[PDB]
Amino acid sequence: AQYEDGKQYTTLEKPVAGAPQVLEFFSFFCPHCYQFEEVLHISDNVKKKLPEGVKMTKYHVNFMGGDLGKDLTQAWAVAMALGVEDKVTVPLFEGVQKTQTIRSASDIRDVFINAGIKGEEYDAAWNSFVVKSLVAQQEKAAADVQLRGVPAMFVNGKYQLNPQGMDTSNMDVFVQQYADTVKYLSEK
Repeated sequence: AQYEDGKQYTTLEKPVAGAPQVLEFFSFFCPHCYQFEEVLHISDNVKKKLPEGVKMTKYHVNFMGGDLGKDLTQAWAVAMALGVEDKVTVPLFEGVQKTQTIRSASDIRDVFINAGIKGEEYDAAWNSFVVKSLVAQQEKAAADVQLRGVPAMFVNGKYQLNPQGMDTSNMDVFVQQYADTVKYLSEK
């Protein structure tokens, strides 16, 4: 076939009941994640190719960057709670990987402040139980698929994208293949 299990995707041998429809994992420490998000715009080209009625979910992971890595999972929970993902994703990637100006939780906080979130509102969210359960959700989703590498994407808790099985000579063509594959998998 044109799409083959084991070729553009793999099937989870033990399926995750109740998983989000399209589930992407990343780390702000992750070089390919920077590429995926800042250069290739994978997340954006996929939602643009999802059928109607299928929502997209993106979670941060702990297993890179030690203590700062965990802080970033909590900050991403704050990003989700406040609905400001599209305001902090770029300065967080660039702060960690480009300028390397993010070294502490306070430096992460500065990014939100500069993005216009009030300090009092950030701090309230950071310490909130709604954010704690959002952190838990991120951890549980990663645990459900025994996640060990990023970037990663899962469709319906059953299939895992396999981008190594794709031509990267043209960046545009790779992104649309990736997106078209997610669409295919979501209609499975």
